[PDB]
Amino acid sequence: NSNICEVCNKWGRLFCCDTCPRSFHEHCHIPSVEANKNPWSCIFCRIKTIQERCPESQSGHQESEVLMRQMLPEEQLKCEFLLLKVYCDSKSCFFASEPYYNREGSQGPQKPMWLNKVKTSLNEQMYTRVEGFVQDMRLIFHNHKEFYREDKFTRLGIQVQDIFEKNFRNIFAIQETS
Ligand SMILES: [Zn+2]
Ligand SMILES: [Zn+2]
Ligand SMILES: [Zn+2]
Repeated sequence: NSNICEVCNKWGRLFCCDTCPRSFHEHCHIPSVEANKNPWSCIFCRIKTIQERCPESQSGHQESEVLMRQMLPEEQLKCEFLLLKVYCDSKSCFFASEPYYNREGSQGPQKPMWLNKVKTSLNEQMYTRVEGFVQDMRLIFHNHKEFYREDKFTRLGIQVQDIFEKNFRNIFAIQETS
């Protein structure tokens, strides 16, 4: 196994996957590393199994159809994995915890949103369709763009949004386009 967490790239108290060489801090894995279960298989491995069981699941899809899917167990997992892929980028630090807004010339968003809030909402099964999860993820970055206006810090929102969107297209096998 690796000797650093796959998500935050730090050492510490790590749980090792039985079917691949990745390792995780307990609360870095999503869902949080399960208490018992020997063997244990990480989210990467679980996602690969879905693909392997249904190879056709990698054929192109329309985003509109994906968003209307109900949050059954496999879509729950996919959203968990997509959230984890965002936390994998160090720039997610800026969007992890609850923000506050006091900048001359700007007003805070009407509906603040942050990664840990999305993580809790997934854990508590609050989303009934993929659309709910995707809307809250895109809201994170849209709120940031609007608030930071012409400050160069706006770029951090563009950057992390691009990681989300690339991963969304990959995990949900969105049909490639020009
Ligand atoms: Zn970690
Ligand atoms: Zn694994
Ligand atoms: Zn099949």
